[PDB]
Amino acid sequence: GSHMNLKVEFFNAGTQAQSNSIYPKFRLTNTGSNAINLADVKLHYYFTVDGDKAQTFWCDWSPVGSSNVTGTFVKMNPTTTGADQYLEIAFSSAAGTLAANTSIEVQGRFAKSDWTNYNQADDYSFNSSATTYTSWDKVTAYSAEGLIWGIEP
Ligand SMILES: [Ca+2]
Ligand code: NI
Repeated sequence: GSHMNLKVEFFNAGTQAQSNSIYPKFRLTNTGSNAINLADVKLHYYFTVDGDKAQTFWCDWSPVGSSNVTGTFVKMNPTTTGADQYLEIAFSSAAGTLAANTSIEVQGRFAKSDWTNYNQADDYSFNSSATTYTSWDKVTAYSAEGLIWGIEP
């Protein structure tokens, strides 16, 4: 109809296989005519942790205000190919609405508490090739209604 009209594009800002950080960059576009409430929107980035440690997500930039964008880490259960964990990005109510036919970027990083390495190469959501925003079905997005973009592992 016209309520989950959220286009999701993605790329990795850093593509080193052995990397102490992962650098997800999303661009979300409201392709409908009705405004989208960002507070109900979640994003997932799926990966293998390569040595589990407490992790932190920082949103460095988003037009909606980086402090309104936060991340938590959840274990996949059961684990599967390319995915034993996911980052889940959420928006606060202060993030506001995304207008019809407008887009916002969500640029962030995450790392382990001890700054030890990931191997990005085997990560479900990792795009080793893209150097700018691409239509990527290996990250997912959600509204209040559930999945609205992508293929869960
Ligand atoms: Ca990995
Ligand atoms: Ni709809």
